[PDB]
Amino acid sequence: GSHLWQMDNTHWNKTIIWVAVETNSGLVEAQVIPEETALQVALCILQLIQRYTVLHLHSDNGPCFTAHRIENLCKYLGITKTTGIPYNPQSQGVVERAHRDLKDRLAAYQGDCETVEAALSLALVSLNKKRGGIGGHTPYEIYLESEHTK
Repeated sequence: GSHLWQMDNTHWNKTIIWVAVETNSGLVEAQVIPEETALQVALCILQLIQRYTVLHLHSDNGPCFTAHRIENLCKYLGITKTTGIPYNPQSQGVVERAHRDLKDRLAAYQGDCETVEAALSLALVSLNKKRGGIGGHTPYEIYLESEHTK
């Protein structure tokens, strides 16, 4: 309903992974990146804004999240940007669980794929489309619904 996404960079072995979670639906988006830079982060945001509706972006004070590059990019994309985790108690809950669940799926799929990127895709499909909550609604269905009402 608010389309607020929180992003963070994480590590899975040597691979760095940018991760964004939509707070309302719990929908997860992630992408493997070459290195933790503002340039890569900007590419990730452009991809996110390309595929989904992003009205507000939150993250920690990390350098790659506070560069003028990122600040101006969000202004250009008309995205409200904030810093300093957390945002609100309930959101932090959703985000923490998602990172954990993502890491669990990653541990499962890595042995089934040649690449980490293919393992990440399957891990995201699993989190977003292969589990239900209340009403049997997948995080994907919930997000889609919030999109539809808007």
